[PDB]
Amino acid sequence: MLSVNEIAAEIVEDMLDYEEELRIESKKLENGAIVVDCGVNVPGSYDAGIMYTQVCMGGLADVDIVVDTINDVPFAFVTEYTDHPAIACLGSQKAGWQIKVDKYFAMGSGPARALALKPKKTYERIEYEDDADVAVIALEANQLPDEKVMEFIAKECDVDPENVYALVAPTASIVGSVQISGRIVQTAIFKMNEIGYDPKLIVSGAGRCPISPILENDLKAMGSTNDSMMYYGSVFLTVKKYDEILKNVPSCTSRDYGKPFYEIFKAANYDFYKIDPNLFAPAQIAVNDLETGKTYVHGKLNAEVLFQSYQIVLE
Amino acid sequence: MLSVNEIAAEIVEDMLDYEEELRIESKKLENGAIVVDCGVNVPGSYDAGIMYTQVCMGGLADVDIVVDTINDVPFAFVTEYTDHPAIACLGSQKAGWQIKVDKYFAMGSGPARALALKPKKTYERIEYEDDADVAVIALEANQLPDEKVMEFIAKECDVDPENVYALVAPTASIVGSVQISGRIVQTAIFKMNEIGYDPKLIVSGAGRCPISPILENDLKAMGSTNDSMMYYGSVFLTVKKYDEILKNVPSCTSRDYGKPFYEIFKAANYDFYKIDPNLFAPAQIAVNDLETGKTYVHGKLNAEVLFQSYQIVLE
Amino acid sequence: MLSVNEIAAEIVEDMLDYEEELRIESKKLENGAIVVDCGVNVPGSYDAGIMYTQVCMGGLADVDIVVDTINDVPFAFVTEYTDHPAIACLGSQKAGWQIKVDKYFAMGSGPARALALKPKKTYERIEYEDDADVAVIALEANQLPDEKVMEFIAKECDVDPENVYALVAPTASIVGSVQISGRIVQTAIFKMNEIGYDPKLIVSGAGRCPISPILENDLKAMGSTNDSMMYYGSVFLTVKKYDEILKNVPSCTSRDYGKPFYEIFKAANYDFYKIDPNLFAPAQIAVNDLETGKTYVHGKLNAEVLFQSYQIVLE
Repeated sequence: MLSVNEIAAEIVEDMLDYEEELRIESKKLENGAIVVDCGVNVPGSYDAGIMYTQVCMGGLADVDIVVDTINDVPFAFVTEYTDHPAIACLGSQKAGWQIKVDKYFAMGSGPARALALKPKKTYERIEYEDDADVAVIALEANQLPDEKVMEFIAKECDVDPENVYALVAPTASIVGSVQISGRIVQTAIFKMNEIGYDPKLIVSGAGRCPISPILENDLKAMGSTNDSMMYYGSVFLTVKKYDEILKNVPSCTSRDYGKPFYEIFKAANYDFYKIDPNLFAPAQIAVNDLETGKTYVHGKLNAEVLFQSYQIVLE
Repeated sequence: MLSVNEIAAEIVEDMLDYEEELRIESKKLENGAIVVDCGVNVPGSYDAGIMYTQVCMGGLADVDIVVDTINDVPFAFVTEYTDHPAIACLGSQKAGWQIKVDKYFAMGSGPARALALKPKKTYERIEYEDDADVAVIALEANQLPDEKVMEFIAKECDVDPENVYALVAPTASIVGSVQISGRIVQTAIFKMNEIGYDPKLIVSGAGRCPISPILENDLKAMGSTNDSMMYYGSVFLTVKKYDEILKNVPSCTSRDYGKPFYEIFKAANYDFYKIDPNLFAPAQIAVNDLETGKTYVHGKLNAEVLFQSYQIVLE
Repeated sequence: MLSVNEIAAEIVEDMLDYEEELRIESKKLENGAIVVDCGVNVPGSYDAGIMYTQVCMGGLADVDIVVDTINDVPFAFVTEYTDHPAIACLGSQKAGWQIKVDKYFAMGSGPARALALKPKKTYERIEYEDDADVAVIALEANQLPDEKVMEFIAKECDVDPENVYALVAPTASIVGSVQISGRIVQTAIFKMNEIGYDPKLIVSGAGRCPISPILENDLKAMGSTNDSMMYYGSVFLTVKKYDEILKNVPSCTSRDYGKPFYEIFKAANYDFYKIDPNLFAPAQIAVNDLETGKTYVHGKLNAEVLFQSYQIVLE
């Protein structure tokens, strides 16, 4: 068995060895839980961003940064791949756990999900459950969790609070930008399962996605980081059997596609904050069908929307 | 001295530590030989593909995967380089050892070739021979070799069978796609030597090549993996002294160039050749000549043929 | 505290463990100094080039090579990033120490600069000084340093000569090409400071730059290596507050921009005092401002001049 919590815990332990290099800071709480600040009150780093992503993917993925250009403008990009996309992306990475402890709220991502079984149906659909006595969660938040939050996470995971780790970074931070574009494979996997395709048919996935510049607040960053994937995220996927339904994976097949997501979200304040869930999806995919030996291409890139998203100013 | 077998054996031991993660499986045979299935009865993985390639290159190259686009369509790519091209590519990686042990027949690649001296003339040309008590062979085949096959390989290498490793993957597998695109440097070096250029004059080489989707059988995969290098593989090379003959390195200088190789292979009826041997060659090269300080560029990319080879289906 | 000397010493120790593989040679002098030839009387290698660069950047950066294309022609590229740009690039990588010991001339880069404080004002500007009893220097020289040269470096750094390491390569070598394209982030950071922008405001930098072919002598190589960055070097940087003056970062804003540096230098009668110092600068930058959330783009790529510089011969 592959234990996403045990594998990710090793990477957290590595982060703990290089805190200053990585520009992160941890604290051991009075109940023994370890809270790793990756960008709330510290700058974080590109490499902290990478490691946060690897942790989110339960250590079952390759994640690297390469610098390249869009229409000549240079950006850092995530390039990543995994041969365990159902476990890495659905059973671990997806921010699928609503943590609510009195007044704290955060969406939880990462290996701890596979212990708490959050949400229940995901683990049934992918046929995975972790068995570990360590739990590792990643939180996107502008506040660090305290002893009571960590206690709750540990009880939900059936682990002692001394054996729980949390990585935390806000949306608008380097680690936020890296870890969100680092979801490019996930967006594909999750959208495929959402439209009815069995994620157990997915053999592997490989993805490229620009890392958003850091915008001036968490709400703008929510927009540009989602946009990295929706307008400029590319995925090569391998599956056992193709289904024609996969034409509906790309975000351009959503009624809500066309503007930066920040603009979509602002416009929705006037309609009960409702937005097509299918919008959250990769820009372009190629699907290599093992049955027929054909590779079906769907979607499109959109540098023009991306540059609006990114608040690019040209001369 | 650099021992391609000893260096590669360290890589194989690493594979053995991460079998489940890499989606491979090994067996230690009665005679002690270690046989590592990388894609016959197991899925393998992008990372097993990289390690298989590193092993073929006698651990004397860098091999990585980077996601990128061809006419907007995303693919995984091999990016690779080596400062021992003669030894890594000709003395090791090239599939130059025909293994036929009555019923079992495979083409053998990798460091074992440098103990068995297969073929003889290669090792005289590059002035290399390995001295090691361990042998590592990579087999492109759809069956795992038994005690008798490994005893044959051991004997040819003058190594006890308990000190022999074999990596095995079929042509149509992820390891097959990665490892064959991984020969991008090798194809250039091999073609250079074939047209009479002394490979001992080659200082280093760096290459990029897309990783073929997996087609529906080994025969179709033979075509598309080869096409990756012939129609879309690029190599930057450094040489001590340039020769005008190097203009005939690229595949497009062959009389047989122009159709997906599968069509070429079963359009002159055969199961080889006359097919022009010179066809097996990189698409495009830049050769930096240390003597004159100039860099000569030859060849061209053909995405149109690659997309045919790859059985791409656009909307 | 981050000690650039102690961190870089670990990398040098890793180089010493793989000399034959990296094609380098070291010698321990009679005073105990360790001189590592990366390219004077040995070929060096792509990997020795990467480690040389990592050392120049005090172990505080990531540096990798990818193969990609410029107008179809393949080159090896450096991709790199750092979350300590002031220390890694100003405090360490910049070749800011002029060494003259009798008739021996060398340019000193890397972590020993942060002990000798060469030049004084840089360390005041970035508010960094190292404390280490090991010194690590990188020398761009066409001759290996002897006992007397190493004694001078040791005394300037207040270290015992037995605790000094030097890496050495000439401009025209693979290491020299890799390491100079390896200065792509540095050239942006240095240029910023030179035009009056406080390097303490710079959060991080990421850059890409092609690696020059090796030209026929050090003079030519000085030209093509510089041109790599000036004509085809791209950087994405993040800063605390923008300043309109950053429009003047790219080389194209220099009065001397436009032809290969070798031609500029010849036309100046080999006198840098006759060349605009603001020429030494990246080709194109994108500057993400944390204050406004905007990303400002400046500069341009120039493949035509690059290909002249590189002494490219097309068919």
